[PDB]
Formats: sequence, structure tokens, C-alpha cells
Amino acid sequence: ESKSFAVGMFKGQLTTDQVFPYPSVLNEEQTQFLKELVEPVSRFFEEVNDPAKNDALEMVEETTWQGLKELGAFGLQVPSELGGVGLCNTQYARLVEIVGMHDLGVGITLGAHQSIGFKGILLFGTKAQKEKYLPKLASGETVAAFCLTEPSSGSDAASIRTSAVPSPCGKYYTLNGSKLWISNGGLADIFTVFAKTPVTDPATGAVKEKITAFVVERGFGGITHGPPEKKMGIKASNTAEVFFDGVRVPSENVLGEVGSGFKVAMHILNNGRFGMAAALAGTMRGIIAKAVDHATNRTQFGEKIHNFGLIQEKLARMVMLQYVTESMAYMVSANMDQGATDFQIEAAISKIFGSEAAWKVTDECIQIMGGMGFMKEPGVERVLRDLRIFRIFEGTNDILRLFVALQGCMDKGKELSGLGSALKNPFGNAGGSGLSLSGLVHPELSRSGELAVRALEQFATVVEAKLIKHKKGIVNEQFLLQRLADGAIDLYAMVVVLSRASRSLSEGHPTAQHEKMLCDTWCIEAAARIREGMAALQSDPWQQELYRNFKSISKALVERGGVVTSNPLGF
Amino acid sequence: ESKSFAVGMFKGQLTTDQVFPYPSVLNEEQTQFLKELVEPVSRFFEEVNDPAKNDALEMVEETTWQGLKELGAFGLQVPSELGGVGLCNTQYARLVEIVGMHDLGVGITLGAHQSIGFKGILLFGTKAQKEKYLPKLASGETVAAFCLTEPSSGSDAASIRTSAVPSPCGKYYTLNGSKLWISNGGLADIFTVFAKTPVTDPATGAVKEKITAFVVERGFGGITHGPPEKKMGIKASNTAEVFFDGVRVPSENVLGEVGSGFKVAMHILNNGRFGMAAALAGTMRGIIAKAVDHATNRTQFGEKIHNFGLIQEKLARMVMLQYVTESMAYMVSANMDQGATDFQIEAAISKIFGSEAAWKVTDECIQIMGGMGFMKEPGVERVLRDLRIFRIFEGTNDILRLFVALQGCMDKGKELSGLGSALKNPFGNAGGSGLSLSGLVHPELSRSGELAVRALEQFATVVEAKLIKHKKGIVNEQFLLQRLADGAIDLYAMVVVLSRASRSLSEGHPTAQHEKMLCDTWCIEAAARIREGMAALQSDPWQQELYRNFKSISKALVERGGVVTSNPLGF
Ligand SMILES: Cc1cc2nc3c(=O)[nH]c(=O)nc-3n(C[C@H](O)[C@H](O)[C@H](O)COP(=O)(O)OP(=O)(O)OC[C@H]3O[C@@H](n4cnc5c(N)ncnc54)[C@H](O)[C@@H]3O)c2cc1C
Ligand SMILES: Cc1cc2nc3c(=O)[nH]c(=O)nc-3n(C[C@H](O)[C@H](O)[C@H](O)COP(=O)(O)OP(=O)(O)OC[C@H]3O[C@@H](n4cnc5c(N)ncnc54)[C@H](O)[C@@H]3O)c2cc1C
Repeated sequence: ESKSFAVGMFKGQLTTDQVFPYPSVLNEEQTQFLKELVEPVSRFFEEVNDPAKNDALEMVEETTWQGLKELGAFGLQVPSELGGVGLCNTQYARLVEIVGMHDLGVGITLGAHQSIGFKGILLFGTKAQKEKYLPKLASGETVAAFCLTEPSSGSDAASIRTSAVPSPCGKYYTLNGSKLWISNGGLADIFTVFAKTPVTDPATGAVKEKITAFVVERGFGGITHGPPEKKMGIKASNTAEVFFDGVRVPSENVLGEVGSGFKVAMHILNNGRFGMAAALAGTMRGIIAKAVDHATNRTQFGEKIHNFGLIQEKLARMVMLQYVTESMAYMVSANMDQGATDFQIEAAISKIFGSEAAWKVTDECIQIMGGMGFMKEPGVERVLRDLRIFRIFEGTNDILRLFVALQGCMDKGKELSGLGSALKNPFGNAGGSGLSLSGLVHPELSRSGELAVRALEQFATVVEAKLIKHKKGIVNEQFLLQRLADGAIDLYAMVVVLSRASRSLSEGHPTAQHEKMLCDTWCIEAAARIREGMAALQSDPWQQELYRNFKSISKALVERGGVVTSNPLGF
Repeated sequence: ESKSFAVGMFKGQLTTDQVFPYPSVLNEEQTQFLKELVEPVSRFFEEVNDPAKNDALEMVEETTWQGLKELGAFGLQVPSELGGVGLCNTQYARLVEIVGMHDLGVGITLGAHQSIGFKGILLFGTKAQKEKYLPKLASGETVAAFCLTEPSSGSDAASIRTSAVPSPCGKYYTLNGSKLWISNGGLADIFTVFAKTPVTDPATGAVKEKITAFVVERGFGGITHGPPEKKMGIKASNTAEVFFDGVRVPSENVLGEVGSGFKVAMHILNNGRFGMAAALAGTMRGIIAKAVDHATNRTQFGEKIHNFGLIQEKLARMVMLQYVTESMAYMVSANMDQGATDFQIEAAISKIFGSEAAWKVTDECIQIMGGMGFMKEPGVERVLRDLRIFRIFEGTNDILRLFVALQGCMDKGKELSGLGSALKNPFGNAGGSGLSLSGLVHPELSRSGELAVRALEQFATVVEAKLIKHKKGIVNEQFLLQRLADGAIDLYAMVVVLSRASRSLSEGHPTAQHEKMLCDTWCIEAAARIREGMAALQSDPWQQELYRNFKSISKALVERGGVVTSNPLGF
């Protein structure tokens, strides 16, 4: 049985192995080594990098770029014996939180390189591939890029058109295609490329086109790139089209198994996903400091504005979002470091949650700052511009919601359809829930623990009813799936903060009473959202009218090409 | 008694004079004259103005600027006999919807000039002031600016420090101060300036400092400005500090009455406010066309994406927001044109609603577009950058919510405190709601009309209970006031669309059944938000715990200077 909390909750089970107690993974030497890196990495971003300059120049300044290579920042998770820093996922999370606090354009360049660009070599490379490629990737002598998206294919990776055709000898493949919006596409010398190949069925020999992943060197020939694309934010990161024209790729440069490229791509994206939430937890930490500074020092209506309830509630909401996001990021990284094999729903939740949280936190920082927040000099508007893409790339949040909902439903649907389905033998065959977090949550958080268990039961009841009603047709019920994904996001958020705050209380940390407050305040409102949301799905007699009207209104818009009504004057 | 719907709803009354039937104000000649302007103004924005170029140059191109003057666009509401186009508020709304659809940087420059910059001359000018100043304002030979904000004072206008001191003869005032973030500050030759003056009490002679408004000419001497400030969006608009150093202002340049400058400022802002919603209804119309075009033509997962429910719901929500905003804008403009004196709550609602709606619509257009939406070339990201300021200037939306809530409570609180308060004479003194929209809403919208009446009753019940509980101390209950303002916004939104769609049904317009659908879909969810929101205020036993925790969490953040917790590792 799965050890995933998210898998269990869709079945009405409390599977807590990967949640409680809040995981601690580093040994004493790993902790001290990480401390000795945090200091120089922080100083580098404080004293050498200039995020406003990189945004103005639409590139990373050369002194910063070379300094990052010397710091080891292009190879943080590459083993030391292969030229890297040798960090585990939790150690990586700690350093990317520094990068995300300071410069998301630098962060995307380093993440595109190592979180996804060569990550497939770390996960699937042969010994020969690792030894050949990793040392120069880790030094930054060869930058990497993840080459999946094409003009025709973004969310639907299975539809890619770039092709790789084997030679008669089988010594190489000829690769033809183009890729779109590739981070580092104009800088990279190593590309992880996904392309359709003919794959021979091992039993019958029948040939079917399937995706295969390849390690491609720019020096193989036939590779060019377009100019840097101009964009709203993360302007220091390079984004370019990459063109492959008759590229000879050696057969030993297949990454993983021929015809398993889709799984390779998905595993790379899943594996890298926690780093987003970690970086964005850092973004939020720096933004909250700026908002608090402003509210501490601005007088209006005769008081400093932190004395006004509207500002107090904005600040409290911002820190709860940062705390949830940070807690999710380090939970997933710890699960990975502890050998979890089923964390993909939790990782997707962390990416949706953290990207939307950082957006909302930075938008409210602008609001607290007033007119100043819209100005260029304070730098907050630059962060807001940078953040908009994080809801779109590495999986749009809309598609990730559908993934969360359907992946969570999958095992429950398997169980339900197992019911019945045995043949009947007529010839004489002889043959509350009890759920509780007591003993896992700290006693001072018992009430919020009970809110989480009740919300889990409400959620699982709706999941079951909807799978019985829709069966395999649930895949087409998108209004429903988005609402189930939101319930799942809030439920995981509740248990992550219950777990972290409980450990803080048990260990007597100085901030434990504050963390208990963050947790209870989060849980009261998250439990209300799950209660109201699940009632709308199950017992609301107007919900189906809303769904029919969303479809009818959208159809009317598409027929017209835009708004159907004129203004009230009619012209 | 007030004819305002918003005033009535806080008292549990249905005051419908300014709502039903949806107002029609233009006579046949005004309609034809407006049609003859819509065509050349639209062509000018389609064929002459280039919004991407003005954003790149951080100014309005000279050919566009001169063309706008020749079009009459600097004087749209100035009477023809004073050199303007002579439009009423509804006619103005129609043309600013064109500007807002095409270029919000141009829109803010023209609005800062005429919606607020010289608007006080139209509202309060003497005959001599109007004849002297309006002709060159209307031609654009003299650009105007509204000079209220200072480094110390934004939301709290009463706290301004710029001073104007009368001469011994009383022939002039000497003006000293500085103003911050003034739209057109570096371009204007006419400034509406708010400054503190000594004001003599007419009965006793005692002198008190109060604000006075002045018409100030750049040529009076002593006026300089700072360089254009760089900002996230509306980059074509000029924003500059304005400095007043020993400026001699003739006494006949007082605008309105000495010591009534705060009221003048507030009346100017209130009077101009509907133009924001009108412009932003146009912004949303153009953005919805772009989103619909994208969803019509993008194939993913084997279908055009408008076939997927997630996209259908996003599109349907976007058009409902555009329709509500547009309907509010033309309702308020019509009320003004029909001589309403009490429309300030409705105008503030329209500004909060329309600015937040346009932000949300444009953010979702980016999401529908995927990666393309983050790129510069499509132009959507530029619109999103432009829109962020509209939640802040002309009154921050947070302060406008407090205004809506407290202004609505004011007459109800007056009524309640009248209860009792008569002396008792012990010596022998002898001496459902019924509310319905039936007959006002169209019969096909009767159910949504009943939802609105029930929501009004729920709202008014809470307003009464909270005024009894808090009395004059309600001014300090900001968490509550923000939630009451949200209820008021949704209630006005419901009645505005019920009124517009009812007229469409009664008149048999071709889009009436579609409008009925927009209205019912809006009303079902708005009624649910008011039901749940009012229950949280009245009958929820955890609401007070949330409020206490928002204050405690914010206090802990201010004490620390930022997030209190470390990350889970503790360093
Ligand atoms: C700055 C930048 C950097 C990038 N870096 C890289 C990189 O390094 N490597 C890489 O390979 N790619 C990269 N990308 C591409 C990025 O991952 C894609 O933009 C993303 O996957 C979305 O694809 P799309 O833009 O084609 O949108 P589409 O997939 O066409 O989606 C359009 C919209 O429809 C929705 N949608 C799609 N299908 C469905 C469905 N079945 N049901 C409901 N809704 C649906 C989507 O959520 C979205 O809202 C980058 C993009 C940008 C902008
Ligand atoms: C591009 C631009 C153009 C502008 N154009 C002009 C112009 O032409 N003329 C002009 O006069 N001004 C103009 N302004 C100034 C603008 O109106 C002010 O920025 C606005 O009034 C807010 O004031 P502030 O920035 O001082 O914020 P503050 O008033 O200091 O507010 C800071 C924050 O605290 C909140 N807040 C304040 N008081 C309270 C309270 N009592 N309770 C709860 N919350 C509170 C606010 O809502 C905000 O979130 C412009 C500004 C910009 C950025």
C-alpha cells in the first residue's frame, strides 16, 4: 500500500508515514556543511549580484555569472566525485530559498540548468553518461536546457512532433524539429531533447511512434537557436527557440529506454518540482520583510499603519501563506531524501500552492506600500513581474489541478470497480470512521487536528460519490475536478502545518506558540473552505445550473469572438 | 429621504429610484452626436496611437499627442461655448471606454487632465474662472494636474502640509510646499492645488488651519517639477513631484470657499470616479476578445481548448466581471446626468469592483494564453502592468471599502441612536419584511430578484446588530468593515445586473436571453457569498478568534521585522 498521505486521503484513509512527525533528514556533518555554504551563497547575493541590473540588461551580468560558476552553483546536486557540491534535496532546498529570496531570474537560469536541464542524467544516466557529462555541467562549462515544448505542444507533451529516426546500422539517430521557449536555449551546450522515435514491440515487432529522451551536444552539428525572447519578467533568464536540423545523435546518447521518453520527462519535472516551492518560500520571506518595514514606519491618519486592522490581516495572511509553502517544500524534499517513491501529488500541490501564494503575497505587498509599490525603485514590481510565469511553466497550474484530482481518484476508482465484477456461481458456493490524529498531533493542536480529520472525511465522501456517479467519465468533469483539487490542496496544507507546528511544540522551540497560532488560524479557514466546497459539490441544487451556464456562456462568447453584449447604449 | 440604493440597503430598505428601470438618459440628438464621435475616436486609436510604442518610450508620441488635441479629447465635458465637446457623463463614459480598451497610459493622461485636474473648475468655478481657464484646457494648450498627495499624505488628505498664507491686503496668498506622484506634474500649466490656510471663524474670529483649493498657473512663478518617475505600468503617463516655492496666488484663484478645500477635493474625486469603471469595462472588452481568440484557435490534447471546462469557466467568469463593471459605470453616469445628489457609495463600489475585475480578467487572459501570455509581443502583460495602479490611486481600494461601510452605516446609526434619548416625563404623559422586487425585475428574473432581496435582508440584519454592539466604536472594527463593504459590493452588483438584464428582456433585445444567463449565474454565486459572509459575521463562533489572531500574528511580525520562524532547519 502507498505511503502517500495524498493517495490515502482520496480513499478516506489517514496515511501519515510521510507527514508525521515533521521529518528531519540531515546528519550532523550534512548540517555543518550546509551552514558553511549558506554563508558564502548569501554574501554573494547580497554583495555581488544585482537583481535590478540583471533585469535591466536582460541577462546575468558577467561577473555574477562567473562568480556563480566558482561558487559551485551550477552543480549543487552533482556528487562530489563527479565535480559537484554533493547536496541532497533538503540541502538544495535551503540554498534555492536564498536564490529565490534575491533573484528569480538567476534562479530560473540555475534551475533550468540543473533542476530539469541535466536532471535526467542524474536520474537515468548510465555510468558512462554520468562520467562523460556531469563534470562540465557541474562547473558550468556546459550549460544545460530541457527541450520539451514546441509550437504545437506545451501541456500535451504526448503530441510533440520533433522526430528522431534510427540509422540502418543503429549507430545513431537523425533528429529534426524545433523547440519553443527553452530556458537557456541560447546558452546551452547540452540539451535533454524529447523526440518521437519508431519503437519495435519486443513480442510482435510491430512499430509504433513513442517519445524517447536524448542527451544532445551542441557540437554534434545542425543545432541553432533564435534570439532571446522578450518577456514580462525573469528578464535575466535566456528564453529561446532551439532548432534541430539533421542532427546526428549517437545511439549511446539515448537517456533511459527507447520509447520511455514521456516517463523520463515526467519524472524529471516531478523530481525538480519541490525546488519551486523552496525558492518561492524565500521570495515570500524577503517580500514580507519589505511589507513589514513599510507598515512599521509609515504614519497615516495619525498612527503607524501596522496599527490598523486591514494591514494586520494582510500581513497575517501573507505569513501564513509563506509558512505553508515553506513547510510543504521541505516536507517533499525530506520525503524524497528518505526514499519515498510516491510523492507526485504532494509535489504538484506544493508547486500550485507556492506559485499562487507568492503571487498573492507580492501583490499584497504592493497594496500595503501604496503608490510606492507601483514604482520601479523599490523593486517589488520587478518581483511581481518575475512571479507571473511560475503559475505556467513546469506544468500550468490548471493542468496540475487536473493531475492532482485524477491521480488521487485513480486508486479509489480501482477499488470501487473491483466491487462486483467477479462472476456469480449459482451452483452452490458455500464460502464513525475511527480516524484520529490523536498521538500524532501535539495535544495543544488537538482541535485543529480534529478539523483536519473531519475535512478529510467530507472530502473522501464526495470523491467516492462522484466516482460512483461518473466512473471513467470523471476525466471529462473539469469543473468538478478543479474543485476537488482545491480541496486536496487545502487538506495537504492543513496536515503539513499541523505536523510542523506539532514538532515545534514537542521540541519546545522558541517560536512554537507563534507556530501554533499560524496553524490554528490556517486550519480554521481551510476547514471552512473544504466544508463549503464539498457541500457545493454534493448537496447544492444550483451547482449543476452553474456548470451548464459556464458552458453556455463560453459557447456564446466563442460564437461571437468576444463579449456578446454591446454597452448599454447599443453602439 | 435619500434616493440612493446603497444608502437604503444598509437600513434594510429597497430604494430603487436610481436603479430600476435601467436608466436611459440621452435624447435623439445626443445619441447621433455621440455616434459621430465614436467613429473618429475609434479610428484614431486603431490607426494613429500605438500603445506599445508609448510604453516603450515612456511618453505619448508627439503625433498622437497633437492628434488628441485636434480630436477635442482634452475637453470632452467642457461646454461648447467654452471651447469643449460639450458631452454629458454618459457620453463621456462611452468615449473613455474606447480609450481604456486601447491605451490606459493615454487614458490616465487624459483623465488626470480632465476627470480630476481641472474638474474642480467645472464643478466650483465662478463664471470668471470658467471663461478665463476652460478654453485653453479644452484645447490642450494648457494641461492640468490634480495636486493633492504629498510625501507625508496620501490616503489621509486632511494631513497635508503644503501651506498658503494670505497677504496683509488679502490680494494674494503665498504658497509653499511639495506634491508627490502627480500625474501630468511635469506637463501641466494649470494645477488644482490643495493647501492649508488660516480660516477665520465668521462668528468669533478664531483662526483654524483648514484646507483650501486653488487654481494655480505655472506662470505665477516659483513652480518647478522633478523628472518623470519610472514605474511598472502606465509608462506613457507623466508622474512627477511638483514644487511650490514662494508662489504668489491671486485671491480670486481660490476655488470654491476658503476652508472648504477638503470637500472640493472629495467632490472632484467622487465626480470623476465613474470614468474609471467605464474605461476598465473597455479594457476588459478588448482583453476578453484576445482570450476568446486564443481559446478558439489553440489545439491541445486533440481539441480546441474552448472545449475544456476549465477554459469555459474562466471565460464565463471574465465576461460576467466585464458586464457587472460596465453596467455599474453607466448606471452611475446616468444617475449623475439625471441630477442625483447621493451616488458616492455607488461610485466607490464601481471603482473598487471595476479595478479588481480588470486585474482578475487580464490575469486570467494570461493564464489562458499559457507561455505566450507572459511574452512581450502579445501586449497582454503590458495591460496587466498598467492595471495594477488602478487599485491604488483615486483612493486605495482598502480605504474605499472603509468609506463604503462607514458611509452606509451612518444613517442607520443615526436612526438607532435616536431611539430613546428623549427625556422621560414621569408626571403624567398621556400621548416578514414585505420587501419585493416584483414588478421591477422582469418576470423571467423573479428568482434572482428574490435572491437579491433575501441577501439585502441578511446584510441589513448584520449592519443593525453590529451598530448596536459597537456604536461609534464601529469605526475601529476594520476586519468587520472590510467584510461589510464586500457584502455591499456584491449586493449593488446583483441589483445592477438584475436591472440591466430586466430592461433587455422587457425591450426584447437580441442578447436578452444571454444577459438573463449572465445575471442568474452572477446572482447565484453573489447571494452565496453574502449568505456565507453574513453568517461568519453574526453566528460563527470562530470569527472572533480569527480577528484576535490576525492582530497577534501581525504584532509578532512587526516586533521581528519580518517572518518570525526560520525555515525547518533553523538556520
Ligand atoms: C519564460 C518561459 C520559459 C520556459 N521554459 C521552458 C523550458 O526550459 N523548457 C520547456 O520544455 N518549456 C519551457 N517553457 C514552456 C512552458 O512549459 C509552456 O508554456 C507550458 O507547458 C504551457 O504550454 P503552452 O504555453 O503551450 O499552453 P497550452 O498547453 O496550449 O495551454 C493553454 C491553456 O489551456 C489550458 N489547457 C491545456 N490543455 C487543457 C486541457 N486538456 N484541459 C483544460 N485546460 C487545458 C492550459 O492550462 C492553459 O491555461 C517556458 C515558457 C516560458 C514562457
Ligand atoms: C502612478 C501614480 C499616479 C498618481 N497620480 C496622482 C495625481 O495625479 N494626483 C494626486 O494627488 N496623487 C496621485 N497619486 C498618489 C496616490 O493617490 C496615492 O498613492 C494614494 O492616495 C495612496 O496614498 P499613499 O501612497 O501615500 O499610501 P498610504 O495612504 O500611506 O497607504 C498605505 C497603505 O495603508 C493603507 N491605509 C492607509 N490608511 C489606512 C487606515 N486608516 N486604515 C487602514 N488602512 C489604511 C492604504 O490602503 C495602503 O494600503 C499617484 C500615484 C501613483 C503611483
